[PDB]
Amino acid sequence: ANIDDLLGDLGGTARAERAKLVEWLLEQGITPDEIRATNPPLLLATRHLVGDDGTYVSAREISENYGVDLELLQRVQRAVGLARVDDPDAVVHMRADGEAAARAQRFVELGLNPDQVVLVVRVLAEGLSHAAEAMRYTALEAIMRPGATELDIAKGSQALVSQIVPLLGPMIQDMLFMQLRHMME
Amino acid sequence: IDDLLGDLGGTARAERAKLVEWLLEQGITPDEIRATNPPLLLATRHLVGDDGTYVSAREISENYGVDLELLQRVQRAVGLARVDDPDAVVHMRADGEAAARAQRFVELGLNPDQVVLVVRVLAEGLSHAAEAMRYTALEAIMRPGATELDIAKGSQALVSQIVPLLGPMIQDMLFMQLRHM
Ligand SMILES: CCCCCCCC/C=C/CCCCCCCC(=O)O
Ligand SMILES: CCCCCCCC/C=C\CCCCCCCC(=O)O
Repeated sequence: ANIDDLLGDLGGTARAERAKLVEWLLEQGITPDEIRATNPPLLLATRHLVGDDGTYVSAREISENYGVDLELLQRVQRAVGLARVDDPDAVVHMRADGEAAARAQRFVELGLNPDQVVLVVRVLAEGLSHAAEAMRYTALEAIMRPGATELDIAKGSQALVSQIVPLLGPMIQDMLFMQLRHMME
Repeated sequence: IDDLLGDLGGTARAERAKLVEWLLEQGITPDEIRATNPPLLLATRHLVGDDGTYVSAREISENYGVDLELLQRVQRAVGLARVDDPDAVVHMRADGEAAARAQRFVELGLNPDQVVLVVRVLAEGLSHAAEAMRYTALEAIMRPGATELDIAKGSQALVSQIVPLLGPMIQDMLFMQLRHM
């Protein structure tokens, strides 16, 4: 009788399909608060495969956890452009997003200009946002079968994306270094 | 090393002589120095995976057991070699290994047309990022009155310290975008 709050006003076949999906999501460790916050909730367990762990942090918490400067960390979060509360105490950043932003500081410690490092973050994130869009369409084309229910799609994504994830990191690293070789050549 | 100094005179010749001397003792060959103009970044290129080895697409396909036709589609999408001959030895070795990664995504059921388009868009975005990175690195390395040798040594030192950070950073940035797509 809990899932009723999570089904809201849905009626008919849509309601029954959502109920099956929600049951499965809760089984994958997805929380009711996550489900309520994501419309539609179909791919939430797939979002966990790419580093969402259901936990959120503030910029201050990130700065104290990794021992990095709060003001530089906030410049980097702005350049990425995915967060939208700039309060250093707002608990709004996915944990893994904070860890990524915390990597900028070491580049500055090694003597790179912070203004230039922040511009590089902006440019990298803009390029990758376009690549991730194309990846989305590519993944959905494989997963979205004719007549598939919401639960069908969620389970199909779980199986396929789990196999893709270990290939992605090494691939993008290799693609970066290919570019670095050719700007030197 | 006169053959390696060519037409240079004056201060330019003097600076180049010092650079060539340092390069030769880092293990760079006269052949390689001769082939690269300016030779300033020869002792930094290995740090990003350019060891001077080249391969053909047919060789990559045989050595990694991947489809030659798909591999060439991927090489076109990255668009870095003036080449379309499967037997031309014109691909940097590491670039060929990178292109061989596409096969598994297709084996998993992703549409090869879409996989090729993803490669095209990723390479385009990374080419811009790589330009920005070049500028950032040069700002750090170039001092006033810096000689060729000073720049080569400063580049080697800084690139050696930065390369270990780059891979993990770019992987993290990709997954950050995937979480929000
Ligand atoms: C040679 C380069 C090959 C490029 C490979 C193309 C990548 C294929 C697409 C990757 C799918 C990853 C999608 C992750 C889905 C996340 C959805 C979510 O956050 O809920
Ligand atoms: C997202 C966190 C911010 C990190 C930004 C990374 C900045 C890296 C910039 C410099 C490293 C590039 C290494 C190769 C540069 C070429 C060296 C040369 O000029 O010969």
